[PDB]
Amino acid sequence: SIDEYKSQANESMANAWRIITLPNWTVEKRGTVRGDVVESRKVEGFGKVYRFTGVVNCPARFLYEEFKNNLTKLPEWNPTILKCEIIKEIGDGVDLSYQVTAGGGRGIITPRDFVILRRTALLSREGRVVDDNPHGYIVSGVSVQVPGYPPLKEMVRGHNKVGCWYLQPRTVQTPGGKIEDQALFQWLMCCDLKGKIPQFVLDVAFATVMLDYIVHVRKFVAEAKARAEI
Repeated sequence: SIDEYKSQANESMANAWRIITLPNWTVEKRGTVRGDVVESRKVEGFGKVYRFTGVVNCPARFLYEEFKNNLTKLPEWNPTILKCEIIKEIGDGVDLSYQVTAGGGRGIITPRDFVILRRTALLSREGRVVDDNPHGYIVSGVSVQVPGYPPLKEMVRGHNKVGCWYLQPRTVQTPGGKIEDQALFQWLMCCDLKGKIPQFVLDVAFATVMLDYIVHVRKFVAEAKARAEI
């Protein structure tokens, strides 16, 4: 039934918004760009969740549209994304997707495929879905079993317990006096790694996988600004 999936995605978006806005994180790794940090925390009945925080020089809305509507275009500008299909679109910004990723953590996170149920909504500062003027833009994700899209014997089927892109609009003033649209880019990740790989190893790998990803996001943004798309 469709509604079993609609409920799973709304529940997943709320879990993600609530988690990503929780206080008191543990800094795992810092990034090259001032402000970039991958933090972590223990979350009841999830485990050790991870969060990248960083500032992106583009309207939050624009990044939101790219994730929502151009998911299949991700492999073109992000080499860590091998494949991106939209399996089904099921209403209220909800959809199923099949994603294939490449290796990370210099050999720890092997190439994995994913069956993702997403929720796409504009959230208020209270976490209610609004139609305009939002505190942030959410693109949630959670792994689901979809018949016809089973695990391949030749690839690890990864499991996203909870995740999201949480993008907050930020109009800043530049050194040259100009007023411009920017975005607070937050990324939640709770990927269960099958087997018993000791936690200190995973902390380095997940943090690396995240900091590596943001290099391409900024390349996508810089190019989009040059083609005056933003």
